[PDB]
Amino acid sequence: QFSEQVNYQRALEGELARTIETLGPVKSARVHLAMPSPSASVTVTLEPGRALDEGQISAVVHLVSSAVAGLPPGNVTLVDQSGHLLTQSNTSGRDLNDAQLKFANDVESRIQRRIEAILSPIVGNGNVHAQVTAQLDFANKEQTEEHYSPNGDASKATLRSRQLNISEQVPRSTQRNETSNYEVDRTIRHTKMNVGDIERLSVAVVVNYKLPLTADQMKQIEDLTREAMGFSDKRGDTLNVVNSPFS
Amino acid sequence: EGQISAVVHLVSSAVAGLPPGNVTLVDQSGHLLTQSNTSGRDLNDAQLKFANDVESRIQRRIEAILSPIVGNGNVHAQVTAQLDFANKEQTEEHYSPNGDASKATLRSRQLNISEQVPRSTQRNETSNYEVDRTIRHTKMNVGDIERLSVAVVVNYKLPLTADQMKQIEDLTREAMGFSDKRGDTLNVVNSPFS
Amino acid sequence: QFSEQVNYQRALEGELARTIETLGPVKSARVHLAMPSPSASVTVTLEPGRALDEGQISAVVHLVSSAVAGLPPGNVTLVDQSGHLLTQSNTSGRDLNDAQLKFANDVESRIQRRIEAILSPIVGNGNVHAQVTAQLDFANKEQTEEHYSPNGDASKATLRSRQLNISEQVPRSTQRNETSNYEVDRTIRHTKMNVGDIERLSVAVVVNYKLPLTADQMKQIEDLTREAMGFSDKRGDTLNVVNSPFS
Amino acid sequence: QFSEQVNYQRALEGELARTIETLGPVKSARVHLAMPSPSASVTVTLEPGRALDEGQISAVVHLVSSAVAGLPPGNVTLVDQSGHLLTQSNTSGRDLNDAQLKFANDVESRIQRRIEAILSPIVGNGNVHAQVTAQLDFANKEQTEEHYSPNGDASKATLRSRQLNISEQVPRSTQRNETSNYEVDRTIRHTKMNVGDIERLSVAVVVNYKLPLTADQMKQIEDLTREAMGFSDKRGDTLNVVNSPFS
Repeated sequence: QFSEQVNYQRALEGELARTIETLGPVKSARVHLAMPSPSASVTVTLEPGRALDEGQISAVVHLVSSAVAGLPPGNVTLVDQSGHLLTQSNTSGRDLNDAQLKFANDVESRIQRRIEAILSPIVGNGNVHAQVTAQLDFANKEQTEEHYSPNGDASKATLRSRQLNISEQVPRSTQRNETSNYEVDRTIRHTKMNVGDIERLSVAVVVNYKLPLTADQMKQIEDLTREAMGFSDKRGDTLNVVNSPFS
Repeated sequence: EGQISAVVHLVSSAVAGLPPGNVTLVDQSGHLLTQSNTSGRDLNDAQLKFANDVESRIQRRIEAILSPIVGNGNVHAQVTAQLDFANKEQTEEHYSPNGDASKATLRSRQLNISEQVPRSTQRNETSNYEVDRTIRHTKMNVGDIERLSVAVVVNYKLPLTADQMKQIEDLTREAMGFSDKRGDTLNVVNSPFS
Repeated sequence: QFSEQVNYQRALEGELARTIETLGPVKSARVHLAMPSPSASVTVTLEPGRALDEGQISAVVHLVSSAVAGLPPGNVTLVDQSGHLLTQSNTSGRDLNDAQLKFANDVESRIQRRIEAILSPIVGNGNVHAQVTAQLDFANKEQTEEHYSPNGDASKATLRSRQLNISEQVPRSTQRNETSNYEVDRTIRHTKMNVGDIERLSVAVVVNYKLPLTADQMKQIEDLTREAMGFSDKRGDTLNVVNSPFS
Repeated sequence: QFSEQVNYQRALEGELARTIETLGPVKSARVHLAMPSPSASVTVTLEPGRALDEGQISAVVHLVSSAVAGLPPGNVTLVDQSGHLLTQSNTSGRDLNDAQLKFANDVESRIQRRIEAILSPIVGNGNVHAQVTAQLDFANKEQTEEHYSPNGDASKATLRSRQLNISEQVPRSTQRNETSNYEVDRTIRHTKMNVGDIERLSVAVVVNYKLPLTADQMKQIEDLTREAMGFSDKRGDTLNVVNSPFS
């Protein structure tokens, strides 16, 4: 039973390793598995002078994680042929806290390309530079509202039961007992907020001279950038465009 | 799609140690053609590819309805979509009011009425009701458009007439899916290109 | 028992790999399966200078997911011959998130072909362009009404029981006890709404000159496009047709 | 016992593949089975220059689903020799949202052929074009009414029991107790609505000139198309026919 699994695993590691070796810029691979919690460790030797991209690491990460039962993608350790632990998923002090910096760079880069793509037709191919700083909200945030409609008015209340006793002796000894049971309107919203939204944007744009651009043209440049940000005074976004001769 | 990877490998290999995933190919009118993805969670940034897809479709739509009017390359549009990626369930539960006796539905009714005539009257009245009840349960869509901001530049020919700029604004407003409920914003400017 | 399953699976992987190799732009395949959740990892080697499209991957994804017992199509990882992890359901996230974009594109494309097919007889084969933006409702939505008919009128109430005691002493000490049990009319509607309906349409149509078309002819063009939309003021659909000379 | 079933299934797949190969425009098949839910994945290689139609897929779909115990036709994945996932029920991602577009296209196409077949005798073989937009109701919808006939009149009530005590002392101390138990008429309708009905139709028809057609002839053309739609003011159908010279 034990010697069965060892030979089984020893042939599967060789099988899978030979298939990943035949993958272009990989001169040799060397996958080790931990089958008994599990895990795996691949040691690819890339072809001289190439490098697997970031989403090209997930190719191999999923090629081993899925060809093995129960092996998640977070335990696979990718190593170059000269150290270089390429999957920061391994080095775990935080390992997640700085995926936020790559994510924030992606958000800022898209807003930056958008501003530089809408102003390059007006002012020139290289006469504008923009830098965007995005403050992002990475807090996990759940919310449960539970609203009830008021039934204080009798012309919009909904009765389930009503016991109304009214006595009157005439020295006028009156009496009025009144039990009322209500059915109430109830809304229940449950929101699980998005991790990674934009709290605030600050954008700085410099446009070159041609001569100072006219104040009309500077006003319309500001309006286009304001529309290419997704500018919102609710978020408290800030925009500053200056006109200055380049070097 | 396969003709960008031609160039992607044509630049990644002619340079020592330069992988193909850091190379950014851009046309002469925006169009980040390289589909890129990042790591760490792999969830938080599938949203950036999704938001880019939404904005790209609205952008092609505006550039396909205005390119017949102003010219093949005399218009550029950039779209920024704020999207709602919150998971959101909702359960309403409405009841119709039965305060009027001419629209209430009784299940039971016990009405005792005594009267001694020194006029000692009495009126006990138990009432049980059947109530109308609507129960809506909505599970909202993750990935809708909260708001759109669109900027369009159109080239000169000469300044286009204010009439022609007004109709360009109306067509782009219809190609956005413009809605004042969402608080969409549109700005079209006419400016000579370079 | 152990060696049975390994040899069975090792031969089953070869069988399946050879069937996918015979698929056109596939010079060689290499499917690995994991079954003791299951999963599988294919590493296809496409013919030199070709690329399987995205929906042509689902062909193979279902061709492998179904030929193996209990393996859903979301666990199969397809990789090209140069990294390129083509299956992007790797996430725990948003692959269904953009099947909605393909769906919205299909809705808009049909309305667009319909407008360009009803106006091309009038204005010309290429003298009209239409773009359609469909806002679609992808919320899952159930509803349960429960209506009751009012029985406040005695001439339309339905009694099950009725105990009517009437005493009268004549100094006129009267009394009238009255218990009433009712049978009530009850409608119960249960609706499970459609995911993918059209909330709103905005259509922009440009028609070429010939010369400005007459205002009569433009009015009737507006009516035909309005009928090819499925225009409804309840949805708040918007239509704008402009006449402008092309380039 | 295990190796028995594997050899059985491995030989049965060859049996089934050879019988479907003998089916005209099919040069070779390759059925794989999975049974320990089941499912199957066939990869037919059609004869050079042919293509199995849509209802010609159900031929093979049922030829494999039934020759294997417990495999419904929705789990069989048919793939050509060049991708082409021919079965659409085996798709990844909601599997459904766009079978509604094909259905709506089928409904609209039939009404369109019907209008162009009733007007082609009058105006000419190609002097009329019609486009139909059908809004369809794809909501699942159940309903349960439960009606009762009113028994407030004593000349149409049905008594089960009746206890009527009448006392009278004569100073006239009368008394009248009356318990009544009723049998009530009861209708219970349970409707499960149709998924795919037509909520509303909008039809646009253009008819060519000959010269403007007479207003008499245009009125009768409008009436025939109104009868070829299945026009209904309850649905809020809309029809617009215009007469305009073609190009």
